[PDB]
Amino acid sequence: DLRLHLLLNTSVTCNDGSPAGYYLKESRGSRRWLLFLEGGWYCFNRENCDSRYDTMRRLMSSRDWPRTRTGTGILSSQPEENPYWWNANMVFIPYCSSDVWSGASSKSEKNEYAFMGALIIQEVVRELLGRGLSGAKVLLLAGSSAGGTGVLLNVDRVAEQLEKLGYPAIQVRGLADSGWFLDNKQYRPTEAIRRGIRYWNGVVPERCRRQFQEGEEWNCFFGYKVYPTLRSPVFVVQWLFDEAQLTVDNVHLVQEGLRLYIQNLGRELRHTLKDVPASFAPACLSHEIIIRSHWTDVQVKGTSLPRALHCWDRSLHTPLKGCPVHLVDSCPWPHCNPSCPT
Ligand SMILES: c1cnc(Oc2ccc(-c3cc[nH]n3)cc2)nc1
Ligand SMILES: *[C@@H]1O[C@H](CO)[C@@H](O)[C@H](O)[C@H]1NC(C)=O
Repeated sequence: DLRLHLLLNTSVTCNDGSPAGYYLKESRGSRRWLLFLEGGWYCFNRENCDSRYDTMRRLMSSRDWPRTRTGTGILSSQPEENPYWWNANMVFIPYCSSDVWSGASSKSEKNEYAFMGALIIQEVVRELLGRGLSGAKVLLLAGSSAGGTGVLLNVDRVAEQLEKLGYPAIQVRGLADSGWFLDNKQYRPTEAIRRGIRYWNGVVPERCRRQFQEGEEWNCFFGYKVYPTLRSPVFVVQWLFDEAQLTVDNVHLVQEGLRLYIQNLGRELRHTLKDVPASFAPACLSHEIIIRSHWTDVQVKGTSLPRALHCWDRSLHTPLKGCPVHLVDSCPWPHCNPSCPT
């Protein structure tokens, strides 16, 4: 089990002003550290944040958090469940800022809610350095859904923070699961991100900000636009027919028009990954994520995700015999890969 620690700096807060925190399980015999960002949508104005506070309050407050959590999937310490990193130091960072991990605004007279996602990550890292992170050889910043987009937005800032604090030997890397979206034509919403950024005082990586310039920072929330600006190694996991992508596209499951739409979506996603050397993109319709216990079962071209991640580790010690890292399905319809989740 992972044990809860509330941040000692109580000014780094969840939406309602309660302190943020992290769940930790240490592994004294390991110099690998996995920091996982939880997901779960976002809110972008007073009225829809108020509704989220009524029925999704654990994503806005630490008041009701439990003292422990069980690590599952990539956060499991059992080798049978986690062939990749079972002996690592494990950290789960709850998502209580509703800002896709981008915010840097405190609660005040003018702000009913605090949006501090980017500052929560920085403060967790700072407090972990005194609990053993100072001895790490690799820090893998991972996350699912809104946490996957959060990895893309924050991995280079973690790397810069550690260099400025005096820890240049720690290698910072990212693993972005289910957070790579397309600003495509709907079958029958980027405005919500644009409004959110202003409401949150959201921050994006500096090289991406300098490309798109003032008022266009929403572009940096889209993986295919922000990824080429990043310096840290990043592995991308994305279903070709992700259920959240289809939901925002107003697709709910077929005649010819919808068949062509779905096939084109898969081709567009595959195209955006052509120049991403470390990636795992199966041809499945799914909302499943990498902290589920059966994450080992899906394969692309005969290779599982735990294997691909191990091959990525080896590559960061040119392509490796029998150990691939670029795994993108080419078949054009959901479940054309037989290993897709049920
Ligand atoms: C399932 C899927 N997604 C979420 O949260 C997100 C929602 C939208 C974005 C996003 C990024 C660029 N444009 N929209 C990112 C994360 N939560 C559950
Ligand atoms: C707590 O965090 C805030 C925001 O990063 C920072 O401004 C402040 O200096 C911190 N307090 C202490 C005592 O370090």
